[PDB]
Amino acid sequence: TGPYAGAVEVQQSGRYYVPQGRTRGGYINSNIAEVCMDAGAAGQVNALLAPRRGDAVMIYFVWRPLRIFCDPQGASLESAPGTFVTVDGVNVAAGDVVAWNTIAPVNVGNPGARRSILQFEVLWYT
Amino acid sequence: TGPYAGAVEVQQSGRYYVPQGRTRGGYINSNIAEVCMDAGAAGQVNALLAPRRGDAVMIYFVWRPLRIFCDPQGASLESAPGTFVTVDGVNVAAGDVVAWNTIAPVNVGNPGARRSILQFEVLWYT
Amino acid sequence: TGPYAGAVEVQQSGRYYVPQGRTRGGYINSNIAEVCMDAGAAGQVNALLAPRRGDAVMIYFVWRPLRIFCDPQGASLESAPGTFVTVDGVNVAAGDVVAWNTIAPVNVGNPGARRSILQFEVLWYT
Repeated sequence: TGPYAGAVEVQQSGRYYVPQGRTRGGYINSNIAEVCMDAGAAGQVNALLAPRRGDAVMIYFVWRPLRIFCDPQGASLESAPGTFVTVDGVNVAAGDVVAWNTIAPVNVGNPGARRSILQFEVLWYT
Repeated sequence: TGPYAGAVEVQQSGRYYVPQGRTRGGYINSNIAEVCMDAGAAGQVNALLAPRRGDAVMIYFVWRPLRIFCDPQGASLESAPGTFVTVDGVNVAAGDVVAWNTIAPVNVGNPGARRSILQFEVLWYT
Repeated sequence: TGPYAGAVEVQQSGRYYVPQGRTRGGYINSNIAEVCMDAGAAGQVNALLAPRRGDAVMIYFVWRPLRIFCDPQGASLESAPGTFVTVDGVNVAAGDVVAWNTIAPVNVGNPGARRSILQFEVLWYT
């Protein structure tokens, strides 16, 4: 089991999908979620990464941008540079394992000039 | 391990591919298999999730429709409302965990009016 | 954990990307790496499959070509037949688990007439 096993729908990985607004997240499978982000966008992603309340007290995860992904038409696109993720105000790097308490704010930012998709993969949990 | 380690070919997740018939399933990796379905299609999927006789014992898996995926030319598509899976004549809701004894029939249906892709993720087994 | 957690970027699975050269590798998630190959290409893949020096020292993996993937504009493509991988000079079939030490040469080949994408999935490592 992974924290997102009970999601009732998943989506294809790497396909940009943000129908209204500037950010949108969805699940890929039990352990991976992705947030599609327009240019110059920022948002909080707690509701998305958090396992259902009462289920966990701590989640371990890593994040990273997708070097290549696609637009709604099937065309290749590359993530903007300068994407960041802060956990409890601390800026966390892509590739580093971060211990999240389930409570603290996880902010995601895409200051860059093109669209980007960020992936969060939950590692071990409990 | 995972039950489908050993499949000899996998495919890109979320890409609609039904060359012959009204349904087709394939593997995505060791714990995940997807099944593409045309509008108003039904299919039995035991042989796909039935790993190989003797190794298998009992399988616990979840299934969920893909909210967005693509057609063979790369355009975004959304799964039709109304998909269902019955495991041994019992209706299983997306996201509910199901114990499968490996022998009962797993039916899959897409009574709706557009294509859909269903994902089956295997959580544990032995 | 998994060996490719630590990779600082990932890419969409099954989307052909080889901007300069005959083959290119990238990571999909913590246990999976994909290598795109132009028609009639070969290359050595150690640098991609190797967990960083000192961490791991024995990797078990399986590899398999993708039956269907896409080109950069999103159209469906099928992997050419005849793909092969050799680990320390031995031929390893798709679907077979191979034990690797991180040192021995891993050759990859696409003798066929068209593009292909091979998948390497790491199963355990101690």
